[PDB]
Amino acid sequence: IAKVIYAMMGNKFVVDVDSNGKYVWFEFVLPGQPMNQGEIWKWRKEVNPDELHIYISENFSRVMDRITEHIKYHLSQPHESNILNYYKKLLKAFERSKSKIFNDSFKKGVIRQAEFLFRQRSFIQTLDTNPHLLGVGNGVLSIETIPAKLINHFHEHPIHQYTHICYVPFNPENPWTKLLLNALQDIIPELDARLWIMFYLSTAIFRGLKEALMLLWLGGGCNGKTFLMRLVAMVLGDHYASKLNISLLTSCRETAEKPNSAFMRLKGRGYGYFEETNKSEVLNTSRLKEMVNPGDVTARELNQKQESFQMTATMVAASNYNFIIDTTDHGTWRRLRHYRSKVKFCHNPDPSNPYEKKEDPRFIHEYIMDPDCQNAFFSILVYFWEKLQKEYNGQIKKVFCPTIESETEAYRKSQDTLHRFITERVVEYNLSEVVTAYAEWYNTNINVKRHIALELSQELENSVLEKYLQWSP
Amino acid sequence: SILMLHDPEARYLHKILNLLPPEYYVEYPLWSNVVFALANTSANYRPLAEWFSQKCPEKWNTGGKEKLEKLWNDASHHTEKKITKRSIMYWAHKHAPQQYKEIVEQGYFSILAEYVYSYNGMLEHYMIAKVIYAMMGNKFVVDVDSNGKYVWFEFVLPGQPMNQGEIWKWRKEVNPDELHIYISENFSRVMDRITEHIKYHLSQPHESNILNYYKKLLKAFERSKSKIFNDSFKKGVIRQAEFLFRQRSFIQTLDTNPHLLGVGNGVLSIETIPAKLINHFHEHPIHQYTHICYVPFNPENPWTKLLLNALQDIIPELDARLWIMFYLSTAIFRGLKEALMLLWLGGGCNGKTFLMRLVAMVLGDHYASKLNISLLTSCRETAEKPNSAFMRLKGRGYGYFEETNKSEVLNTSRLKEMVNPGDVTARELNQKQESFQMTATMVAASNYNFIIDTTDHGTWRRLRHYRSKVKFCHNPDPSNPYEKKEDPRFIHEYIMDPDCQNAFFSILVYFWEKLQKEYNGQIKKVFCPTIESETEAYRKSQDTLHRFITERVYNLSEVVTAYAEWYNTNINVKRHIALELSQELENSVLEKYLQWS
Amino acid sequence: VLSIETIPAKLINHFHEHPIHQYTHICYVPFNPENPWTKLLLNALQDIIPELDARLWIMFYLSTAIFRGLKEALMLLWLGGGCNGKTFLMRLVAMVLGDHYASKLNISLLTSCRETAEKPNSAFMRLKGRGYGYFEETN
DNA sequence: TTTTTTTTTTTTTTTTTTTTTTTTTT
DNA sequence: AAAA
Ligand SMILES: Nc1ncnc2c1ncn2[C@@H]1O[C@H](COP(=O)(O)OP(=O)(O)NP(=O)(O)O)[C@@H](O)[C@H]1O
Ligand SMILES: Nc1ncnc2c1ncn2[C@@H]1O[C@H](COP(=O)(O)OP(=O)(O)NP(=O)(O)O)[C@@H](O)[C@H]1O
Ligand SMILES: Nc1ncnc2c1ncn2[C@@H]1O[C@H](COP(=O)(O)OP(=O)(O)NP(=O)(O)O)[C@@H](O)[C@H]1O
Ligand SMILES: [Mg+2]
Ligand SMILES: [Mg+2]
Ligand SMILES: [Mg+2]
Repeated sequence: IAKVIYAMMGNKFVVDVDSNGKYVWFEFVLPGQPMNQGEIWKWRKEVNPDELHIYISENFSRVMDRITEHIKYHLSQPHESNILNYYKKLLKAFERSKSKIFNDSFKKGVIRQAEFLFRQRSFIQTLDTNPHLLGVGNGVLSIETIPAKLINHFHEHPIHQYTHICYVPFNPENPWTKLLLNALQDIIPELDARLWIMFYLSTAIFRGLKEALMLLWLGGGCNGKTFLMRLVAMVLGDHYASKLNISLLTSCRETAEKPNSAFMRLKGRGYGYFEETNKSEVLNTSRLKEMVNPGDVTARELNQKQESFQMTATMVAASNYNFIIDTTDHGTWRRLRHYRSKVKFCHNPDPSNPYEKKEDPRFIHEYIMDPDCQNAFFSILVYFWEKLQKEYNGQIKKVFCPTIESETEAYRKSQDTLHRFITERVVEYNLSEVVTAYAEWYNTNINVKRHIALELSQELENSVLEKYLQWSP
Repeated sequence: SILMLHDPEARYLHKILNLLPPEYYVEYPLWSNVVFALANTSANYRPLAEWFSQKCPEKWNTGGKEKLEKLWNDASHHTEKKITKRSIMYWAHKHAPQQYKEIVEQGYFSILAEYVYSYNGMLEHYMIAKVIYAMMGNKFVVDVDSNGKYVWFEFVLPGQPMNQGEIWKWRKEVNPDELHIYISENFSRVMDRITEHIKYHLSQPHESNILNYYKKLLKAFERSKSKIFNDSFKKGVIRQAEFLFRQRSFIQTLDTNPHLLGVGNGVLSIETIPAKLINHFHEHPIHQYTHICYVPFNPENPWTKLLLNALQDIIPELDARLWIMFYLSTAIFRGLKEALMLLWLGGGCNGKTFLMRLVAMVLGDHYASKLNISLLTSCRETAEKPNSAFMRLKGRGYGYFEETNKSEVLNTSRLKEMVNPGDVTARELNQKQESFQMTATMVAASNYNFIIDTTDHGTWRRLRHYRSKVKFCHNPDPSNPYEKKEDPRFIHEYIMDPDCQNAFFSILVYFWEKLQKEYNGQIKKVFCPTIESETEAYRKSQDTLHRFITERVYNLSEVVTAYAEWYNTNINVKRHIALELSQELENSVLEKYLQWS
Repeated sequence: VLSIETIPAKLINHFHEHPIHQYTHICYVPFNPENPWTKLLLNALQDIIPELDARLWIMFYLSTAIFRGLKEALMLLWLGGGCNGKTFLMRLVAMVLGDHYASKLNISLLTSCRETAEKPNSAFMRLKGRGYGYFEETN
């Protein structure tokens, strides 16, 4: 009967072995059956195939009764004597065996036996591999072509991980879409900066390898940073987006034999964001290099073995203060595009000051939990992704947003210690006394730690201390 | 009208349905509800819902002629509101008390009859499960927890052995003991009915060689009857019935909407003014609760008068008491709130502990709890360790800090995340890391002033400072209106008394309703000049830069260095740093004489 | 089971219905001054603390230990030279109350300042349900 | 300093079931 | 008395 039930429901169930070595059950969800919200047309994990138990205890009885009536018809026909005794014994044995189908231990044994028949090798590792398929609230969405195609019928793609947001085509006539666009315009005054920020945010849906980049942008109170960041992170969903701990970025090495359990928060996550900060946390200029590089990183989670996965996420950090970078190598400064907010909200806006507006607390307290606004925002995101795809090729380091590069260059000029001393207390012989003066000045001001690189006789001297400067001993 | 013939269970639904009074077909608001229920139960048999709509209930002349289009668009009903057939059964039980049981005993006897007839006397671990689910399908529910093991929830009814204040609420059971008793107590009479039916059919002489059949059948059923009381058989039946009772999407919907409170005599709803107590069935899923009964706020109660006078004796101001009560009243709400936090200090024995402890105990353990001050006074711990005493904030509504020390600096990094309408992530002991929606009203108690080293608008947007005025002494002196005599009965008793807790809960819900009707809902709308005047005075202090400028004062490089002597010799010593003063003083009053060169 | 609901305190040496599980191994008898042990203890108590008013409060303070409900915000500390009997009296109280109701607490809880939020500690967990505690500091 | 212990690591499974089962029909 |  395990063989028969596999022949009956072979196209709806599949079994594979997980990492720990325990068989698990997956079933295809179809319309017209009880289910969790927004998990239609997708594979669903099943600890015990209770649907299979119900099927074997309900529908199999029809086939069993059909066999009973077939035996009855064969017995009723005129026949010999020995044949009739054989058929009577057959019917007796068959009914005694039929009585067993409703037993519990027998059903468990049948499930155990059918675990082998339903098994399909290379299924767990093939789940959610291609980053062009997204599980949405009403099916699965494909961004393989332009425009994106929504699949709401039967398919065979192994999709298990989804979000609870339905998808509709981008329509600017929707009241929610117009309200959201107006609020977005009010948040970011400059056109080029707004376009660049939307282009950067729109890549969060794509879960493949991306260009090594990161956005830092700060401001005062009531700037809308948390509103937009939380809106993105929540419209993507828990599975695809998550919040990250600032200590995971600002701290030092974690000991090699200690499991992290927080680094895995981005394992397969397409988007992550940092919320808070103190006065001045020195940026680690490491433990971020791998999380930004389109490469592979390794770590160990709770009570598991050492494992490695590929870095695929979009990162953005919000702050009320500037970070401390204390490095000048081209590797770190290739990334870290920097922005500064200009709009400011206070309950009593000052006239004749365009950089000042009134709050609408209904943006935070409500308008976020409402599904329709989230659907409109998802439409905005997918439209922006397809726009970035149709032009500019696919690379994001091609859009002309001179404000962002100018601000990044200005931030680079600050926080850089190479010219600060040469401008304030240039002395004018291997600059040993000069480097000691550098260190004593920066201490308790720019760099509280004594300089240990002897790098002032290197690309540092090639920066501003050249020409007249001499280094012969 | 032929789809009802596809299955008798829909015919039993119709038998329940015709018991419904015809008055339902009129006054539409409580007519569309049954349509909602029948639609959300399953869309396959929706034509039965249309059949009921056109069934000619009451009269066709009430505007329902040739069916109404309010039904056609109701076929979508793509919302989240949930009403099930349990409400229909409860309504059918409301009318005709002597008809529901006698009409469901058909079905009860039926299903068992077909099962015992098709498979002779043999009974296994699914037929019993199906019949049991047919009997009590409303009192129990099963869903999978996070760890992947099935759990059992039982609805609680009046007149039942139960814990205090668990009425009309779901309870968590490791094993359905009530069901283990029901399967062996009330099923027995059903089996006895089956046996007496068999005996009655045996008594009537039908024909030869078939009364023999009603001897093998009787012997088999007699053998199978005793299997109910067997322990292993009951365990198998429970295991198999776990699937029938399963209800998908139930764990994540438990205690979600912040407008429902579980109280000692039901569930409290604050969706509509005035708040309505629920004491009849209902369908909303509530598991957590408080052991405090709820009564409407009546000032004539002696305890209410005493408590109001005690409140009057603690906060001399009138605007200040209103603001404090309004802020505290948000503790009942468990949704997104304004990013605000109140911290207030004063002399010893001022009753702040009394008020905070009273609020915490009135709300209960599930909704409110105390929090350690180390979350404020210490730096953030590294990401590898699993943090407890922080996820204690998960799902709560109110938390208070009472411990205090000498002059200490607030870590204004937890403050920006632990007072915020956003999302926070953490991880508890022996568990993975997850993020939980954050809702909590917080207040801080101390007798020594905190230290705030920042000046940005991000932190000062929140925070509100107050100073206690009255003072209790063992031997109060004459005059001194800010001095009064203690009543140790306020702490050592008057707070374990349930009636006082009920009165305080009534006061709190009344203040919530008052804040709801006027001032809209926002707390940054009530005008209490004293609180922000005191907050601004506090912000005038703790701002070392402006005080230094006023008290004592070429090149901008001479700044910071000149401030260092004041920073060390005065206003603490500490260690001197820069790269923040060069920006703050730049964006400050020191500009006219500032030497940019 | 000893009940102090109403004066005089009653001893329930027969069947009852209260849910009592924890206990001490000390039998209870009415206070009789004529018992030789009682006389010896009273004489030693009078020897240890001479002043009558000071002695009275001390005994009352000790009496409060039996109770396990909310008490007053009072803490007693008394100093002196060596060989004064403070350890004798405090240990006697701790032993007569028993382990379930009395315990000795480390002074490190008062000498140190505080452990951070994520430090699982003994953290006066001995105070969970215990009605008495003593330190005996020596530095 | 402080350093690492704690957290983890196991440790929580077995007791039914099964078996048999005498009887009961053959 | 042997098989279920
Ligand atoms: N476009 C907008 N128009 C009006 N009000 C807005 C707009 N965007 C946001 N708000 C409101 O402004 C307030 C500030 O929200 P929030 O994002 O928390 O401030 P923030 O500065 O980004 N976070 P923080 O920097 O930590 O203070 C909220 O009440 C929002 O509802
Ligand atoms: N309205 C009141 N009238 C009279 N006595 C009161 C009143 N409110 C409180 N008390 C008493 O005053 C004392 C102060 O108790 P408490 O709540 O601990 O104040 P407190 O300031 O929080 N304690 P502390 O942390 O040391 O300042 C208690 O004995 C209360 O019973
Ligand atoms: N009432 C008493 N009459 C006579 N001798 C007594 C009495 N009480 C105690 N002693 C004796 O005096 C000794 C000193 O008591 P003890 O408790 O050791 O002092 P202590 O201060 O608590 N311990 P230490 O701090 O090391 O001196 C006891 O060991 C007894 O032998
Ligand atoms: Mg924000
Ligand atoms: Mg107090
Ligand atoms: Mg001693």
